[PDB]
Amino acid sequence: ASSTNLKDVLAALIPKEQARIKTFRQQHGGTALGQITVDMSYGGMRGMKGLVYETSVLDPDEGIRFRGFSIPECQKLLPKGGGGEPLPEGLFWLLVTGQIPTGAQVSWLSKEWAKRAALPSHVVTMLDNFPTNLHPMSQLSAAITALNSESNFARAYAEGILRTKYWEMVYESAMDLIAKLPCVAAKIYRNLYRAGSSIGAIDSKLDWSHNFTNMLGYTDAQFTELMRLYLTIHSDHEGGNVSAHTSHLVGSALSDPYLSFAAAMNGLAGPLHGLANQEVLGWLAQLQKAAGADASLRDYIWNTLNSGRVVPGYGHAVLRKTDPRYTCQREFALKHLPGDPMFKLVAQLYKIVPNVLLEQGAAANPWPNVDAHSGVLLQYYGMTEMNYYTVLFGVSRALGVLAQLIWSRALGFPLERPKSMSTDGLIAL
Repeated sequence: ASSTNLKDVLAALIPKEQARIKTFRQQHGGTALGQITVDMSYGGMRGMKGLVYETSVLDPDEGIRFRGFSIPECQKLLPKGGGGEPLPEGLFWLLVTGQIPTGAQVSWLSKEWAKRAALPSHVVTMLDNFPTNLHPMSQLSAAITALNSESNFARAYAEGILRTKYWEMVYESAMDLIAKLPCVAAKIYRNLYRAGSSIGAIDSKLDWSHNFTNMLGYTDAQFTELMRLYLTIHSDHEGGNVSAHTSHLVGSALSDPYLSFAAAMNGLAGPLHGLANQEVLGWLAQLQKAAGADASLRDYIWNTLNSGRVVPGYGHAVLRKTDPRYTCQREFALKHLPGDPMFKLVAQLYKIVPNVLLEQGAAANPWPNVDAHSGVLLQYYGMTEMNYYTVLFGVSRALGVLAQLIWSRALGFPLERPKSMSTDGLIAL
């Protein structure tokens, strides 16, 4: 047939990457990066360099970057569904490499996951008897913890593999995870909202995104495409966010990938971490019954900002133009769902909001994010089961919390371990 080695590649790159970091820490190593304040301790390590996360960096001028590769350059580059919208595969490839997977490097992986894609009967069991009253983000988290039984790394932990051999199996757990994530999550849904029917089979002929949607039991061809672009973009976004930080912290403790990703979700399961996409959509909804004007919404938002309220969705700390990940989904409705009452709307906010904000001193990056653009698309296709949107966002962040997990292991990074505080101490300190 055809293919590239992935693991094979990975294996080659490393000593390259492990040498650059050793020269580096070897010279400039103890060079003075920053200061800690008694305020930043109390602020959640707020603006406190402490990462070394390597897959993505926020650029105040371009948005997020999957190397130097920004939202837009991936789009036209990462290899297409064979559609318009990119494959989370090539994306996951990119992230692990620093490279743009070619045709057969991407398909390489689809066949790869196709395969890897097997769920124990004990996780099937357990998913099945979960009471509906248990949130999806809760059942997910439990499955993955239960799937941890299957971990090649735990097992080679037991058996005594060696340091340097750490990645070559945190990788193996790594691919399987991603492979059987859409089964766990397809299963959740179906069980929840599709009157617990079957999730179906797995077609090796299909690429990740599609078997998800087809396990998800949606058939709209446009549907899958959104699947493909939604998994790519929600993917990664620095190593300081709840989800990533948490895969990282638990993972540091040499905890198999599975274990660090079901904690990573207890983290995403958070309110100040999991529900944004949702918040907005609800506010829009309210907008919804509260076709109309530039004039009336400019008036309502006006009132909103003035009545001490805020618009769920716009205004980023650093960002310094449109989160392109918003643009990405907007570049889509038009393609797609162009005269959609609720999209329309969304798109109005776009016209109105930035100005009002700027004009009503609550600026310097008044442009919307992603969380403003998705929910309106999910629902359009049928995806109205909102509690569930958090799983989709966990099925996507997957690709970028694993694809570095394998590198923290690979570079051989130590136990996260920040000496802790105490208010009586600092008072003397």
